[PDB]
Amino acid sequence: IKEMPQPKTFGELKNLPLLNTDKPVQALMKIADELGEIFKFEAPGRVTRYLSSQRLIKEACDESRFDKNLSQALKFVRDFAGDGLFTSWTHEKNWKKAHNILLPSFSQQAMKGYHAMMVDIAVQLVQKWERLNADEHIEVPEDMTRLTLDTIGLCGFNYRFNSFYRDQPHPFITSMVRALDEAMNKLQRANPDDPAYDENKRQFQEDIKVMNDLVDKIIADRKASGEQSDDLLTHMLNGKDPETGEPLDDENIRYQIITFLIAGHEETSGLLSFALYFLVKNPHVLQKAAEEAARVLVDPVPSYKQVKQLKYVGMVLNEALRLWPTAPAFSLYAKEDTVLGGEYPLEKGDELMVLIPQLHRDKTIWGDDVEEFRPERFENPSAIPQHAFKPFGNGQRACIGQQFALHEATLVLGMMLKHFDFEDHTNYELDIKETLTLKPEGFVVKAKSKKIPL
Amino acid sequence: IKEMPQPKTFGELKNLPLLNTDKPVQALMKIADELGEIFKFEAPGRVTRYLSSQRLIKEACDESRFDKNLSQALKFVRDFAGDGLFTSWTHEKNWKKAHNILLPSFSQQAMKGYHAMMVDIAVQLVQKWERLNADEHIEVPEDMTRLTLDTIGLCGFNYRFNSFYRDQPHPFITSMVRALDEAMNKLQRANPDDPAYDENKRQFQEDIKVMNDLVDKIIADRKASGEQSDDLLTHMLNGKDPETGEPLDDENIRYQIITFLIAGHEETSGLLSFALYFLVKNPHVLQKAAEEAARVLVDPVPSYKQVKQLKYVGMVLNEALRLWPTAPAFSLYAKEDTVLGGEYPLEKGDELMVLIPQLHRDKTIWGDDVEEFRPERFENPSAIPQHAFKPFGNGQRACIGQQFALHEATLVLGMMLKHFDFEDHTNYELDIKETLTLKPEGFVVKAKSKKIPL
Ligand code: HEM
Ligand code: HEM
Repeated sequence: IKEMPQPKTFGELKNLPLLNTDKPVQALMKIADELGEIFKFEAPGRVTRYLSSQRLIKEACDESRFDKNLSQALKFVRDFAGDGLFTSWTHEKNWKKAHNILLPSFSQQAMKGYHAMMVDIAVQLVQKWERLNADEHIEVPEDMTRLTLDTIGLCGFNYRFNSFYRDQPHPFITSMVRALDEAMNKLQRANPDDPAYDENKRQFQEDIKVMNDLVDKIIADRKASGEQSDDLLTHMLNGKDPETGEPLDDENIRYQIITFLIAGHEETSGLLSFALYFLVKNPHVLQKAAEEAARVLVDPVPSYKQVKQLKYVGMVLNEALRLWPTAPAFSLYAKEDTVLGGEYPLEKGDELMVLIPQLHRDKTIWGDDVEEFRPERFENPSAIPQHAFKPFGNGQRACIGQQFALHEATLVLGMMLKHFDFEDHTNYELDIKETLTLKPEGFVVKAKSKKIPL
Repeated sequence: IKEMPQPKTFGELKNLPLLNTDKPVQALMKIADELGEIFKFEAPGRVTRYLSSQRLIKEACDESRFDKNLSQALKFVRDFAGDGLFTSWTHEKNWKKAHNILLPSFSQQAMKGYHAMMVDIAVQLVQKWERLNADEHIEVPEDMTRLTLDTIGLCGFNYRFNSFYRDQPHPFITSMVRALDEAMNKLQRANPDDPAYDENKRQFQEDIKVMNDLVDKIIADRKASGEQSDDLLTHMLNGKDPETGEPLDDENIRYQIITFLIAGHEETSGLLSFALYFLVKNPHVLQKAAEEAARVLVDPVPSYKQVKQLKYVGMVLNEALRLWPTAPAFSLYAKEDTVLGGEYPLEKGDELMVLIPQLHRDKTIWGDDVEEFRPERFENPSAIPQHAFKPFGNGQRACIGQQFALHEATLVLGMMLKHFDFEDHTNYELDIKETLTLKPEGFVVKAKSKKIPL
């Protein structure tokens, strides 16, 4: 039985001011590097324990002992994502109901049905880059975010955000980004009741209304027309939970749609942006990936089956997720009093946070070369020990969108590698911006077209 | 679309008399040198196409298109190795079950637990060499086989073959060697049902009985005693497949044990033998390796972490596997009608053989200096083209023992290089003996002790 370390405190604010940064996950990573596999983090009225080792995280991932917790961040996101899958407690009726309805809509098999819509947006991206002038560059996370948001709009509810037709965001996205920003900013405030925050609060309510109005309108429009499409919305309007026999109500559908849009905008674009960063920094890898894309993607546009053959491209994506998991943390609570790791007593209800970037850097698992970008670590997926690699979370509360995200990312990276050579013309210095997700802020490249027609 | 070449035929026996040699792999390598990257090889009732270029092998390694085939050789080995992992089809229930149960036992993590038992045998080898008198030499494949067999016996099922205490093999080994010899010789026989071979069949049955008797007794004895070891047998007796929830039955366990014993006796001893051959033939490389061993192995016996630090020794082992892969071929079948390399049409079920020593000599990958021994080729795995280097096979049917073999070989080669200087006193001319594996027959060296304690 041992006492847990704790980072530096600030009197009555305890550890809370350590989150007063633009880069809180990176701060927590540095604390983990200093304090080790577990540390206590206290704010007024709450305690969290941050886990960094596979030894401890493997136990936390035992679903008979620990369940998903809504972290303070998720509780704030729940003000606009409601009881959608991501911001639901496992024990809420609407979690299991929506899970049972949507799970078939997100299978590997269901991706055959989304593939054409994914290709539509991917073609838009390739065409944009083909149309750049010689003196121009690509704003990577900006174009990746255009792609990933539009893809989930089209596949999700047959709505075109038309992000490649715009400098600034669609108004809906302006409101979503600002709502996510407020949710994340609230985490740092010592007195959130201060009237200095009244304008933030009003703007938050306005942004929620904008989001709800577009989504609610689309749902109502779809029901009135009776049209049947290949999108998640059709599946949600027709679906019945085999357990309750109930369909999702229109309010719940709206929350799911908002949830999917957030995942597309945030984590998926991050993955792509980091994958391109690691490629341009590791030209042997980029050559190997480009060779695969060239030999596999023999047709003007990729088929579903061809995307499945892009093994090395998938390895690149996994190794990007290892170093910079774009959903960097998830929270758990103890279902009963218990002891973690033979050493750390927990009371029922105690909160754990899994710090995924640190798990992915556990030298006990990965070796001493943890900071190196080496996709060949993933050559033989059989080799990865259990609960060592968790970029999509854990168990029944793992990411429902994992197949969608990897299919999209594999397809897009494949097409990018087929159609262009890339140059890190600025020798970009990695600068990671934190929202809900992580992204390489300011990352720019030049593309030289290989002149291969679509 | 092209006709593929074929070597010389013998009327109705087709190509089969080309295998009527005690060095068939070397014969097939010369055929590849003459005919190029693919050739058809026909025997009465079977056709297989031998591939030698990375260009075609990178396609053959696509698991969506090709699966592991039991070559005629593996079909004969299956008479004593059963539906163990090596001689199973991917679609047999027992393949996936055993695979799921045994993967954690063969992980890089599990090697921490075998390390002490590997050290035990490695110290026996070092001590034997320390005890030679001035005018004596080392019989290299003989001693390496003593070591590798004993290591898997001890780590596999807490059984000591005590090979360092014997000139003549343990009776179990006599039988296993003679069963492997029968299996391989049967390949060359045009009329296997000639009574000329009835003595061979009776001996084959007696040898299988000898092998089964020891292994079934060991399993029974372990179950009776109830004892709990750090060995594969313990994990196989207590393990349950996560998928089916079932344990392995005793028959299957016995096949797994027999399989592991074969791999230790054969391929692993070949690797160490060729590694020492290359080192004594390349004294600058030997020196660089010896310097690394001296810098890293600072304790009387190596720790697990010190072995992981022997990076150049690992590269030496990879460069030995490049030139003389001790499992020199594996077989695949086409899961569907398909076209290989845009040129060679295949029907569902058609067989391919990957001729690994020829793949590893592809000058388009390795460059002009392909016959040179240069460990530095392996400094960066990302610089190696996809599917260029396949000594442990491919995909989900790759060698489960790879981490074991490389840990053992790195350990032993490290300790050899720390404790002794080596002399190629006879200017040995490489003569490769073929069984299931390749070994340098008659390879002898003299060792001069550095007089460093254990
Ligand atoms: C690379 C991209 C993605 C990453 C890294 C990622 C990561 C995660 C993680 C870690 C969780 C677990 C959260 C927790 O335990 O609190 C999760 C849940 C979820 N993700 Fe993703 N995600 C990605 C893309 C997506 C996409 C594209 C969608 C939908 C279109 C999606 C929908 C969801 C949903 C609905 C859940 C909640 C599932 C449940 O608990 O029932 N995600 N995601
Ligand atoms: C103690 C050492 C070893 C053990 C216990 C071992 C075990 C095995 C097993 C059980 C398989 C079948 C895996 C499956 O299909 O699920 C296998 C395949 C293989 N092993 Fe090993 N092995 C060892 C050492 C080696 C070495 C040193 C080499 C080569 C230098 C090697 C080369 C291979 C190859 C090429 C295959 C694939 C066979 C094919 O596709 O038909 N093995 N090994």
